[PDB]
Amino acid sequence: KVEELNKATAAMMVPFDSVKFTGNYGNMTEISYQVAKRAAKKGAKYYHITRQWQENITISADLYK
Amino acid sequence: KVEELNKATAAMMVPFDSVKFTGNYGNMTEISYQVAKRAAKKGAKYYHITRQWQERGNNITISADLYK
Ligand SMILES: [Cl-]
Repeated sequence: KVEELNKATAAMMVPFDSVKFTGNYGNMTEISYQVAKRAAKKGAKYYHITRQWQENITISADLYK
Repeated sequence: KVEELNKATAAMMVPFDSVKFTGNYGNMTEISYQVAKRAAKKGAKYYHITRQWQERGNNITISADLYK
């Protein structure tokens, strides 16, 4: 129920917070799950991932009501 | 159809090729679709993402190993 917006949708909206974290994830479904979990913890209904870095991976996503 | 593998599954398999490209991210669903399409064009049944860089929140550079 906590879903990722595409950039065109997110661009029209105002985020209330963001999440930023690092970890070792099996695939893109797992990355999305990890973001969604942190998003849901913060009361977001949606998110949009804004950064993905190599180093494990580091991910940053904006959160939306 | 073409399926994404997780790390442990891919680790036991041997890829035959990879895809590497840069394009519009959109969201994970949309980028996964782009990877799957390129995998399908090369004859793969599975892929595993090996690298990803999204550093300025527009484009993403990705690579993926391909498997039969
Ligand atoms: Cl795994």
